[PDB]
Parts: sequence; C-alpha cells; structure tokens
Amino acid sequence: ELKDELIKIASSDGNRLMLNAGRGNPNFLATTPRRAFFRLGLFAAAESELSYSYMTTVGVGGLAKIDGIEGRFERYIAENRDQEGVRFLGKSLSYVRDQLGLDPAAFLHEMVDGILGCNYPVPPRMLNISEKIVRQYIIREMGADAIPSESVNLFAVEGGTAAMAYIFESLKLNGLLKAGDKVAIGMPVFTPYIEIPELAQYALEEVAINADPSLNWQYPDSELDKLKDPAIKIFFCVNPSNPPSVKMDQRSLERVRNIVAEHRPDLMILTDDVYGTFADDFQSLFAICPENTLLVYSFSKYFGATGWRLGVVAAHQQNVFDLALDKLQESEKVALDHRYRSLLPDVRSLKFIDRLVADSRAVALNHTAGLSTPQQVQMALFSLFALMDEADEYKHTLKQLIRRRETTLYRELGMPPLRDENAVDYYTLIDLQDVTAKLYGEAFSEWAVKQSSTGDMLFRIADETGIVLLPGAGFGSNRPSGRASLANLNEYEYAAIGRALRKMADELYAEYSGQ
Amino acid sequence: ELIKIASSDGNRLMLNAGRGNPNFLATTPRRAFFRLGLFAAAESELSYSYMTTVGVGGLAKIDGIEGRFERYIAENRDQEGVRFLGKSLSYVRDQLGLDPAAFLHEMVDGILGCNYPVPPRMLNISEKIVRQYIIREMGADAIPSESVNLFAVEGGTAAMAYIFESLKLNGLLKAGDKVAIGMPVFTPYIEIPELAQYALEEVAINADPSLNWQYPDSELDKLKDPAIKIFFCVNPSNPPSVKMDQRSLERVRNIVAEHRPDLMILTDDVYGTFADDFQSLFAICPENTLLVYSFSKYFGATGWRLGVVAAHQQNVFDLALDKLQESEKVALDHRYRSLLPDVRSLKFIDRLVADSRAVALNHTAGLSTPQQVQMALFSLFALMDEADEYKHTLKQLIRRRETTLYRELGMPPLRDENAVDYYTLIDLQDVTAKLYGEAFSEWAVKQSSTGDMLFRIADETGIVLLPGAGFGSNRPSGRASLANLNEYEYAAIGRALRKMADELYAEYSG
Amino acid sequence: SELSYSYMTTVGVGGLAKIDGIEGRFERYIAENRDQEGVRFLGKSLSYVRDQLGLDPAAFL
Amino acid sequence: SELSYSYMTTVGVGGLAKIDGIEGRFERYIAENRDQEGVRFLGKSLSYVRDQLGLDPAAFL
Amino acid sequence: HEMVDGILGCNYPVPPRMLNISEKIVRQYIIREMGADAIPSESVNLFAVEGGTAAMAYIF
Amino acid sequence: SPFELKDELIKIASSDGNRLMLNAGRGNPNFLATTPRRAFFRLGLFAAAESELSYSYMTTVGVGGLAKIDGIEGRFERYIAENRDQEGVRFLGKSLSYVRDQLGLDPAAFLHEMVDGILGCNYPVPPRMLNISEKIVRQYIIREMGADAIPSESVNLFAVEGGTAAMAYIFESLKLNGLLKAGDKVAIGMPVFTPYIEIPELAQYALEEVAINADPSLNWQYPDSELDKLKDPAIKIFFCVNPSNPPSVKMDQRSLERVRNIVAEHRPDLMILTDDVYGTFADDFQSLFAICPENTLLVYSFSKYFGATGWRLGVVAAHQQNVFDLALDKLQESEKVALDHRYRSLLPDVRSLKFIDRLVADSRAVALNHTAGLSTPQQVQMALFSLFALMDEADEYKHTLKQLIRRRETTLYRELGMPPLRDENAVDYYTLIDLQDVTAKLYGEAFSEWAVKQSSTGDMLFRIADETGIVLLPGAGFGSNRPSGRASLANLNEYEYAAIGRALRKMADELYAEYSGQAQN
Ligand SMILES: *Cc1c(COP(=O)(O)O)cnc(C)c1O
Ligand SMILES: *Cc1c(COP(=O)(O)O)cnc(C)c1O
Ligand SMILES: *Cc1c(COP(=O)(O)O)cnc(C)c1O
Ligand SMILES: *Cc1c(COP(=O)(O)O)cnc(C)c1O
Repeated sequence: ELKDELIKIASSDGNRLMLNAGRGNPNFLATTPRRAFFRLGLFAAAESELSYSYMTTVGVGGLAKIDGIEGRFERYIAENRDQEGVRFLGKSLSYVRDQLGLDPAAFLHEMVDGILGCNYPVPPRMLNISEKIVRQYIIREMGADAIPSESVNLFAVEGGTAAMAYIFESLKLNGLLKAGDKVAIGMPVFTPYIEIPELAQYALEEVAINADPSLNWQYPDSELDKLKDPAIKIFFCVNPSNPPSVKMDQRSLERVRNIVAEHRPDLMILTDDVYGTFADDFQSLFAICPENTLLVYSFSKYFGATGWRLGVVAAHQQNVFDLALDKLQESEKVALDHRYRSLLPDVRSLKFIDRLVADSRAVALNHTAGLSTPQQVQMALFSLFALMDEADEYKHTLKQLIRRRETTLYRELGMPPLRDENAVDYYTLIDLQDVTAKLYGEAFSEWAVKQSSTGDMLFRIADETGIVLLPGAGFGSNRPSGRASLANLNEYEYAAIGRALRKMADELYAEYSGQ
Repeated sequence: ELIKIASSDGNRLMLNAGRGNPNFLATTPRRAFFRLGLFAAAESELSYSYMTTVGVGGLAKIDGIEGRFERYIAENRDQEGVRFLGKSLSYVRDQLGLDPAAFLHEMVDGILGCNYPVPPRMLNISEKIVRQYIIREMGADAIPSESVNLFAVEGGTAAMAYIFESLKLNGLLKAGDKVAIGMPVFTPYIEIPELAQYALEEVAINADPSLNWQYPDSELDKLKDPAIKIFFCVNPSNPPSVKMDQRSLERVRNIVAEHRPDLMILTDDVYGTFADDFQSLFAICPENTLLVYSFSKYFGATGWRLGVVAAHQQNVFDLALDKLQESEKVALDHRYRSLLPDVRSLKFIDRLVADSRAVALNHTAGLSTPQQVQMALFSLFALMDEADEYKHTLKQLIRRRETTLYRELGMPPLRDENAVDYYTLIDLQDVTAKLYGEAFSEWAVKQSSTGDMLFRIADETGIVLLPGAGFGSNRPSGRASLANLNEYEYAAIGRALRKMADELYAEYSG
Repeated sequence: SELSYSYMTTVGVGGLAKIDGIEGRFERYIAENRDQEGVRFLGKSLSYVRDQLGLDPAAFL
Repeated sequence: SELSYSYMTTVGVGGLAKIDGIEGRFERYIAENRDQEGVRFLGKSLSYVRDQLGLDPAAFL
Repeated sequence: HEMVDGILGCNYPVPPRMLNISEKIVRQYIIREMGADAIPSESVNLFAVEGGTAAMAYIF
Repeated sequence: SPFELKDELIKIASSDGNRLMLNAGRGNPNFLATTPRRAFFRLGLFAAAESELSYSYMTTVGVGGLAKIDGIEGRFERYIAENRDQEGVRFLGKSLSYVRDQLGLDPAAFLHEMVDGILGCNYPVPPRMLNISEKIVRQYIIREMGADAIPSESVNLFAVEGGTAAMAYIFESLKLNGLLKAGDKVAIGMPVFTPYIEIPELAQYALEEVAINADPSLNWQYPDSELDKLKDPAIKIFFCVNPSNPPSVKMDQRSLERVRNIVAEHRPDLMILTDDVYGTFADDFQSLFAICPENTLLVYSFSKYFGATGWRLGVVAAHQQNVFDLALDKLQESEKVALDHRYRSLLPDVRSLKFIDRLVADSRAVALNHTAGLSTPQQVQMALFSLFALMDEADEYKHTLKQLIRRRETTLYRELGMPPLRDENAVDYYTLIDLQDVTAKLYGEAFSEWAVKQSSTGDMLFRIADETGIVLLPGAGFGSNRPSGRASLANLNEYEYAAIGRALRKMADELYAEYSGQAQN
C-alpha cells in the first residue's frame, strides 16, 4: 500500500517498473551482438537490392538469393574488417559451420532473410538453425551438462512475459490444470506471478513454498517437502529468485530431484531462470529434472534487452506434460481432437510445446504464429555472443560491475553483507538492523529497528535521493528493510542512497547515545 | 495427391493460410532502421564509463541528442538510409509539430531495445505517427487524428487472436451469438469463430460475382437482423481482392445509423493501399469499428509481425461495455483490479493490451520497441512520399505481372475502380471464351474440373493455385497471387493453361 | 534549408533554416572545413561578432 | 582557443575557450576520432565523470 | 558470360541468327513495344541484323 | 590385433588426419598462431623492398640485390611507422625491442639476420643455427622447459627440420661416433608411439629396448621401480617422450628427482634423449633437460604448439659440457683416429669437434657441412614463433589453447559422466577414453567390471569409426584387459567430439541394457 505514496515522492519510469512490475531495468547492454545485427542488416538489404529487377528510384527490394551467399557474405566480411559488428558476424559464421556443424549457406540465408523479415516464421515454433543455435546457449547457461542437445526443443516467444501468459492458457485449455488444483509457488516472488494463478479464468489455489532468511533465502527441506502432497499439480519457481536474488542450492536441487524421483514423478515444474547467468555455477531445475520441467528463459536482463522482448520456452523431448496429456480422459482427448484437427492427422501425437505455439494465436492462425524473424535473429546473435566468449569476459564484466555498485552502496554502511556461492545480488537487500549492527553493534541494532518502519526508511531515502526502494518482503514485518537493484542505477546514485542511510544511522545513534 | 506434387514455402503459405507472401519489400525505411541503429549504438557506447574490450554500453542520453544526430546525418549524406532519417526528423518536428529531441530519444532508445515498452499500448510519438498514416490510407479524411488510438501488436495475427479473446472475456460476445462474416474469405477466419472457445453462429454475407464480387444490398441488409452482434470483414477482400464500393460502404453506414447503432464491425484492411481510392469501414462508421491494419503486405514485412488495432476514443465496444449486467461488471472489476481503481473506466482498447498477457503482466506487455520503431519508419516513408511513388511502383508491378499472366489467355480481365487484384481469379470458362468463343466456353467448363486444372498447372510448373471459391463449383477455377512470383513464373502458369485449353479445343474442333 | 524540407523529392526544395542548434551545426561546419579560406573567415567573424561586439551569436548566425 | 580569436593574424594567437556548446563540440571531436586511442579514453572519462560521479559535464570539459 | 564473351568480340556469333539470351531479351522488348500482348514470347524468333537498312536488303 | 587392427582401421575411415593418427600416432592441430605468421609475411614485403634497393640496372623483370645492413634500423622503423595499422607489423616492431632491450643484442644485426634470412639468398651461417635466432630460440626453450637454472650461454641449439629430422640425425650420429653400438641397451619410457619403437630396433642400429612401463593406476607416471631399472650400466640411453604420447602427461617432480639421483649417485654416464614437444601444453613443465642438462639431448618441436606441423621447425639442444662429448673423449685411440679421418675436412683438432656440431656435419655427409642447417626463412619463422611466446607475458595464447582443449574435452564427455578428474601432471593433448571408467561413471562399478569383459578395444573403436567416421588410437599400456581408445583434443571440432561421445553413450546404454537384463534374472 505504501507503493501508491512512494511513486508520488519519486517519479521515473524506472522507479515505476520496480514498483509496478518488480524488476530492475538494466543500464547496461551487449553492444557487439547489436552492432552485428545492424551490420547484418546493411548486408541483407544489399542482398535484397540485388534481386529487384526494375528501374526505380523509390527503394524496393526483392528477396535475397541463397545462391552464392557465402561468397558475397565473405566479400562483405573482408571489405569491412574494421567494423566491430562485421568481425563478429564472421566468427559467428565459423562457429555455426565449424563448431556446431550446420550448413553455412542455410545459416546465412536464415539470418539474412530473417532480419529482412520479408517472410513468415517457419516453422512457427522457431526458425530451424536459430533453435539449434539458441538451445546450445541455453543448455550451457542452465547447467544441463548432460542433456543431449537434440532432446531439447524451444518455442521462441516475446519475452518471458509472453511465456507465462501462453503457458497458463495452454495448461487450462488442455486440462492439465483445472480450477481448484493446487499450485506451489516458491516465495517470495514478485506480484505478477502471484496474481496470475488467482485470476478467475484459472482459479488455482496456491501453496507457499517459503524461502528462509536464516538460510540466505534458501528453501528449507521441510518447505520443499510440501511438494510431496500429491494434490500439488505444479511447482512454480523463479530461480534465481526475484526479490531474494539467490540461486537454489545443491541440497535444494537434490531435494526436489528426489521428491520427483521417489514420490512425485507426475509433478509439473515451471521455472523462470532469467537471472541464471548472473549466478556463479548456475544449475537449473530444468537440468536436474528435465523430463518434468518447462523452462522459461528470457534474454532480457543479461543482454540489456528488455525492449527486444526475447525469450524461449524450453521442454525436453520426453516429458510429463505430454504424459499428463495421455492420462487425460477419452472424453477430453476427443474434444482436443477437434481443437487441433487442422494442425495434423493424429492429434494424440501433437506434443505440448507445439500446442503452446498453436494456442498463442487461436490455432486457426498457427501457420502465421511465432516470434518475428528479425527478433529471432537478434536472439541467435546474443546466443552466439555468449557461446563464442569462451573466457566469459562479458559475464565477468557484468558481475564485477554489480559488485562495484554494491561496494559503493555499502561503502558507508559497513561494507556489503558476506557473500556466499549461491549469491546473485541483482537486487540487494538493505536491512536496517544489519547495517546498524555492523556500524554500531547489536545493542544499537535491536533498538534502532523498533524506532523505524520500512516505510519510514523508504520514504526518507526516496526524499533525499529521489530513489524509491522495494519494501522488504520475506520475513514478517518485524524488519525495516528495502531492496534495490544493482543493475539500474549508476554509482553516484548508489552513493547517495548509502550516504542518506548513514546520516539516518548517525541520527538514530545520536539519540541512543544520550538515552 | 496433388497435395505434395508441389512443395515449397510459398506454395504452403497459400494452401495452408490463404496468404500470398510478397516478393518485394520497402528497403529505404529498412536501410534507415539499420542505419538508425548504428547511430543508436554509438549513443549507447557514450554512456559506458569503464575501460573494456568486452562490448558494453549504457543508455543513450536525451540531452544533446539532436545536435549529435545532426552530426551523424551531415557525416553520412551518401547513405540512402541516413538521408531518410534526416528527412523523417523534419517531417515529425515540422509537419506533425512534435518534440524533436523526444522523437529522437524514442527512436534511439526504442531501437536499442533496452527498456520495456512504455506505455504498453504503444510508444507515444510512434502512435501519433502511425495513426497519422492509418488515417490517411484508410481514407478516414474527416476523423480528427486525436480521436484515434492504436494498440501495437504482432501482425494481424496477434490482433484477431487478441480481439476475439477479449470480446469473449468481457461478455461482448456470448455463446449462441450470431457473427456476420463477409464471404468468401480465407479459411482462418471461418475457423476462429467456430472454435468452441467462442461458439458463435456464422452468417454469411455473400459477395456477388455478377457484381464483380461486391456485396449486393439484399446481402448487406442481412445485417439488420439484431441477432447479428458483429460484422466480420476483410476489406479489400481475400480471395476476391476487390474493395467495397461506395454504394456498399454507404449501404452499411445506413444500416448502422438507422437500424443497428449497436452493431460491431471488425474489419481487416491490410490490402487497403493496393486499392485505388480506398475508404475503410472504419472511416465510414468510426464509432462502431475495430480496425485491424497489418503492415505485412504493403512494405513486404511479413516476418517483422507488425500491425495495429485502431479504435475511436468513443465507440460501441465501450458503450456495449457500459451495458452489461452488474453481475458481469463486478466480475470484470475483479479481473482488472490490479490495473486501476475504477475498472468501469477502462477503455476496451486498453483491455485488449491487458488481456494479451493475463492482466497481471500488463506492465510488461506490448510489441517490441524495435518493431514499433520499424513500424514508425514504414509509416513515415509512406507519409513522406507525397506523390505515392511507392504505391504506384507496386500497383504497376501487379499489373505487369497480370499482363504476363494472361498474355496467352485473352489478356487480363477488364479492370474496375474497385480492383486491387493482389489475388487474381483464373476462371476456365472466361479464358476459353476469350480464346475460342462462348460456344466452346460452355462445352469446356462441363468437360473439365477445378482439381483437373490446378493439377495440369501444378504438375507442369510446380506452383499450386488456390481453388476458385465463391460461386457454386460449376465453375472450374483457380486463384493465383500477383504478388509472390516473378514474371517468368506467371508466364509458365498461362503457357500451361493455354496448353490445356488447346487440347480441349482440339477436341471440340473434332 | 534542406534540413527543414519534410517530404521525399528529387526536385530540389528546401524549407526555412531553424535557429535552434545553429551554433553547433555551424561550428561543425567550420571544423570540417578548416582548409577552405572562406570557412576560416566565417569562423573568425563569428568570434568578432560574439566576442568583440558583445552581440548574440545564434542570432548573428 | 582558436575559435575564440577574433582578428585576422597569421601569427598563431588564440583566445579563451568558451564553456558554451562545449559538450557538443567535444562529442564531434570524439566521434570524429574513434580510431585514435587517447580519444576513446577521453570519451569514456567524460561518461565516467558525468555518469558515475554525477558531476557537471560541461564544467568538467 | 554471353555478355562478357560478346562485348569482347572474341568468338564468332553462335548461333548465327542471334545469340541465345539476347534473342530472348530482345523479343521480350519487341512484343512489348509492338503491342503484341497476346503473342507468347516463345513463338517469336528474331534475326539480329545491321539496322533496318540491312533488314530490307536481305528480305527482298 | 595391434599390428593388424591398425591396417583394417585405416580402411573403415579415410581422412588425412585419421591416417596421421594411425600412421604416425600424431594429432595434427586444427589451430595455428597467426600473429607470428602475418609478422613473417610482412617482414617479407619489407625485405623484398630492401632487396630492390640494391639492384643497379633498369628492368621490369623483377630482380633484386642483397639487402644492406647499413641504415637498416631507420628504414625498418619507417616501414613500421607506415604500417602500424596492420597486425603482424605491430608485432614485428616490438620484437625488435624485445631483442634490443630485453636480450641486449645488436639491433642492426638482429634486423639484418631477419631480413637477409627471410629472403633466403645466403647459405645458413653458421650451419648449426643463425647466431641471433639461436640466442632467441634458446631463451624460449629454456623458459618453456623450465630450465630456470641453466645459464643461457651454456645451451646450444641445432636448427633442424622438426623432431622428425632431429631423431633420424641423432641416431645415425650416435652410431657413426660409436656412442651407441649394436645390441646396446636403450631404455624407453612406455607406452610411446610406434615410430620411436621401430627406429632403435632397426637393422642399422639393432639395439635392445628395455621397457620402462608407465603405470595406469598411477595416472601413467613411472613408478620408482620402473625408473630404477636404469641403474643397470648395460643401459646406455634413456629415450623418452615427455609429456608423453599417447599417455599425454608430464613426469612429476618425484619421477624427475628419481632420475636425478640415478644419474648422480649411480649413472653419471647415462645418456638421456628427450622429446618435449608437448611441454607448453602441460601446466608447469620441467624437462629432464632441465633436471640433467649435461646428460641430455632435448629434441624440441614447434609443430603442435604453434600449429606448424607443415613448417618443420625444430631444435636439438645440448649443454656445452655434456656426456656425449665425454663419451667421445673416452673412446679408444683406435676409434678416435677413425673419426679424425671422417671429420678431417672440417677441422684441424677433430678431437675438439663437439658432438652437436658432428650432428650438423653428419646430417649432410660431412663434405657438405658448409651448406647445411635449416633454411634461413624457416629459422626466421622459428625466431618469430619464439619471440611471440616470449613477448606474451600473460601467456594469453597458451591460455587460449589450453581452454580450447578443455572445451573439446567437455563436449566429448558430455554424455559420458564428464571428463575424468584432471591432475597437475595432465596435458591431455590426447585423451584416453576408457570403457571401464566411463561405464563406471554412468552406471557404477558393478556394471563397470562386467562391461570390461563384454567388450573389446576392437569393439569400441569400430562402433565409433562406423557411427562417426572417426577412427581412434587403440588404448595401449595396461594389462590389456581394458577396452579403450585415444583421441586428440587437437584435431577435431566440437560437433565431432559430441558425435564420438554420443556413439559411446549408446554403446554403454546398450551394454547396461544387457547387464540389467541378466542381473534381474
Ligand atoms: C525482469 C524479469 C523477467 C523478464 O521478462 P521478459 O518479459 O522476458 O522481459 C522475467 N521474470 C522475472 C522474475 C524478472 O525479474
Ligand atoms: C496477408 C494478410 C494479413 C497479414 O497477416 P499478419 O499477421 O499481419 O502477417 C492479414 N489479413 C489477411 C486477410 C491477409 O491475407
Ligand atoms: C530512320 C529509319 C530507319 C532506321 O534504319 P536503320 O537502318 O536501322 O538505321 C528505318 N526505317 C525508317 C522508315 C526510318 O525512317
Ligand atoms: C607431433 C609430434 C612431433 C612433432 O614432430 P615434428 O617433426 O617436429 O613435426 C614430435 N614428437 C612427437 C611425440 C609428436 O607427437
């Protein structure tokens, strides 16, 4: 509720994004894979222009010809060696042809025809080579070191935002989730993911799997164990988490692996892993229980591409969603036979991830559904950018940047809180007791806590810096605390938040020092 | 049989979705996009404060943007795209009178795709630009630009998908309801409404071939039935490919203003610009019409997935909304509770957006900012081409293609002011009549069959035409698109069709 | 002038020079052309008018 | 400095640089020389001074 | 190749009546400007000659 | 069969690289150092201009004279200034400074050797190795062998055409100088590739090989007991490839110190002949040449590390004071007189002719010694590869290559339980794919053991050669009883490694399937 008055004191689209959707829009962006996208376009347009047969000054192209594409492409690569984006395009060619072993002419054609976006995505679910390019990036950054590439299929959608909207709808229409079914949600999570299941169109009952502060926001075993209840149809999780911003740990990952393995082989897991790369040796639920999990991976935060709206829905070639589909009643299966009659002859063989594509645009419009070709191409380039960066220079650069900002934030707050291996810190929690105790001791700590309120703290900082933090969610109001993103502000702004919260601390301390 | 005889991507798009994919595309606004981006990138690289070789950037600053943008333009006068961007700044700053720095930062930030679209229905300066183009091309020459709002979506495909779902959701279309579809129309549109998701009853408004595929008054009049809650139209039409004439437009404006002021119109005018002096049902009855305009066919931008849902500030979808039972009002109030305090004030165009992403994610919904920027730029291109040079170039390409197509079939059918002809109807009777007489005309039709013809043509050239539909199968006929093949391909289609005609005439002769 | 023409044409039509940002553009022009005596003169006269006469440079330009 | 000298001399004399329009002229200089190391450095230092330290960009330049 | 070999003038014209692709390119132009929108491009054969002057000489 | 499976294997899969692995037991790198090569070609252009500067008549023909050393630094620096924007050129310029400022050598002299050298217009002088290239290449060598205690003036090199020509040269030389005679006992670190096994066992030499078998359960390190087998005075020469091929590991500190005592307190007359081509691929390599500089003849190749197999660049290193010369000091007057008449045309006190210089003389039938040595352009390309590794202080090139190898290792073991645990003595230019270890990782030790009996190296390599086109090196070295194959992580691309892995996982799921059926019975 303090949210309404916070926005008033401080107004900026960013601050709103944080309070309305609960995300920090990044102030950083992968430039190289973008420059290449643009250079690939200039070359693409030339390829277009080569095919227009008439004399006009108006500016019309024909479709790029696949014949002799390598030769022209290479000629392009050579004449522009001093342009950042062209060198990348070139290496990228090598990687796809040489390391992945796909057809180079076909790769070039998919990329050129794609960024011209003069053709409907085909197949609808995701372009042929891009899927294979993007899936190798996914597996890797998800920690799926054992899953064979061919066993993983992707559906390219418009951000993780379109993902959740498409999944929940498909789960309802396909009777894999009905009103009354219990949904286990790893909490805390941001509001949008609490609201969706509660909507009247879904009417699902949620079961909190609560993260524990004492465990650095890991889900204790007793908590995970709740999934044993066979009534829980699915486990909705955001990992690494937002707001806590920590990745689930080993214990937690085996815990679930076992529950699924020995008690709930039928359970559906739905995990959102956008912050994965910001973690250290991330391993996704998808990697631990691939056959039971639907992955939603967005390129949004890692590449500073929120505006691009790029994400994928990944599913194992063999999974429980299709299983649950066969376990449906003849009567339900007969009605779905009508629903997808047009997609193909044997609807009982239509895999769930293909139903996601069909359902996203009413089905009758399948052949023209799918994420835009130019969008997919930019996705394919982000993927390549990561894969070819063997030393992880880009990843390290961002992680040291989050750290520099953290260093600046707590400079006057008693340095950052101790960081362990499960830490991500895309959002960092500024707790008043912990800051005061690190500055003036645990006595003053317990007394300062009682003297203020989250709103108090937030309002004051919002008033002295214009920056509005996110109230501390996760451990019973007992604790004054806010959350900041270490990805959306610049250093002097993190200096100001911390300078302000010191002054408040020096004041809280002056009071305590005179009785 | 004839199902694989011909296999390809174009052949499948036509057979599987009644669409001809254009083999032309507007390149200046595209070259401008990529050029815009290069510049955008430099802007990003200016805000990165650390020594690196990794390839990182911050966000472009708006402060000093025009100045730096002018240097970029001055520096590259010699690149087609740069010239256009520069001209487009003047059009926006000078003719639309918008803020120049704001326009530029929206475009730079917009194409770097580094922020969520805000607002979600459509970036601000882009909507004012695109609606300016919409109004012009839809011939809505009397509507005040400000009464028109657009929702930026992923082609006509997301729109139809969005609208129907939002109409069910808000009870503006309930089961048992009647939907007047303008026929013939391609398959996907007969399907959506017959999906059990909605369960409505279709009411065909049949175009008349004797009328040159125009909707006869008796048929338009069917619309008077108050059981018809919505008129579903693709205009210009597909497969007929003609534009409703004035008599028609007018006939309907009437049925609305004098019998059905409650009627809902859903019109898809993606082919508008290929018609001669197009006027859309949204221009005739702005308060009763949801327009759906796709950029796909005209700029040859199918892969880009760019379109808009336009709605008049004051319209019947919102009026209808204020007429539901409190029962339904209270349930909607709960649905969109997270969106705003007074849910009863939420305009229907805005519910589309929210319903497009399960409501709870409305804050992050909307079309990608890079797409929207490409859209603004396609719009700017048309808008700045006062002489319609582009339009003419395409219109003559279509005709050129038609001439080559019919060279050996009696020459293309008589043109009409309502002809668009993005799809052309190759009728067997009319072609043998022009070639050998009314007498052979009649014998030949009875002699052959639509499947038979499509085969001879397919088996011989590999292209498979759409079966001529819309007038009692007694007429063997097929439709080809004059937009997706090069001349020698149409030459082959006709060569094979005349080969057939000859053999049937050899017979008659005997 | 051509900077203010808003339409697409090959005929050769310009619009009215805008004062806004004129210094920056003129200054860019002077730099890009330091080897043409005419430009070396335009730049110094901008200094005279603004620096010695105390007048307004954007107006002068 | 040369932009601040008002008279025609061939002796090489300049005047005090002006703080007006300075970010813009500096930005043309940078873009105009991205291939000269020291220069890319200068560009980034402005961002560092303007973006991370939050100090006045034109006063800095 | 027909145009590169041809502008070099290094081979005798083959076939003698007229080069292959030029004949096809030229007849397309001849049917357009002579207004023969009913005649199929492949029903027309051309004999490349040195101006109308050469044309009449040969024909008579 | 070992010598029969090889021939049939060569059939199922033909590819130049596959044959190389089978016919030479070598893995030809698909990576190569470009900066030193561009540096080279561009020095070539500078040098051609330096040559044209000296031709005195008019022509269009394209003739040039010898390059003049006078004023060469000025011109070189002009050339360099005028080309800062080309990669190799930047490189060239710094190397001049490395040679000048860090090695303290004469710059005009350095440049002239490089210019004159790459033009190949003079006979190598001295034949053994060009003066400055020798002092450069040895700095590289000393560093990369971990010979961190051996003053440089003490090491000499003989530029030869790869470690392939170094061996042919060294065995014949040992023979002709009587340091190695028929039936002499030559000890060989094992396992080792077939070539180094056939040579000493040739009728020309007829020596007796004494296996110094490596121990699988020891990660292929040689156990004290096997090493100690060198105290036998009947053993005249310890022949060894380190880091090993195919075990692909470097002898640890223990094994190195072992041999150290064996030479100080028991065998000071022992002759060590070590091939250390894969040294740079190991973590902190130290060569036996580092450990016993005067008992060793180091044969170092530039092929694998720089991706120069086709350049054929190699050096033979020997300490000034070494046991090959002592041994020639100890020959009977009788034999020394026979030598005096072989190397007479070379020098007056043929008894002073050092062994390493006999290496040169011998290679070209003595009479031709003044026109012997590696080609000047090759020695120059050799000096440029050396400068390159020496100037790269952070070892980026080396890290890049190690990381490439590890990447290929991960792609390969992806469906096999991950690569086996690495050591500190691990090089892995070649990696061992052991069916017992894989099956054990995937399905446990119980299965592991049943598998090893159910299969064969023959079985394994054929499934893989069939399914992927890749033919592996039969796993050699243990109580055979272990189906296993070797691959090089240096001669294929990722998707091929994945192909190999995929094939093997299939094979183990298949065995496990049979094993599962049987157990549940
Ligand atoms: C920021 C964020 C995303 C991004 O979603 P996109 O719609 O792909 O931009 C997804 N989930 C969570 C938990 C986030 O914090
Ligand atoms: C070609 C076409 C469109 C465009 O489809 P998008 O989803 O916008 O690509 C729309 N409607 C009809 C009737 C068409 O034939
Ligand atoms: C000018 C003219 C020509 C041209 O003759 P060429 O021989 O082809 O130059 C032909 N016919 C007529 C009647 C003319 O007036
Ligand atoms: C590859 C290899 C060589 C290199 O031989 P060169 O003739 O120098 O190319 C030498 N020894 C072994 C152990 C090898 O594996």
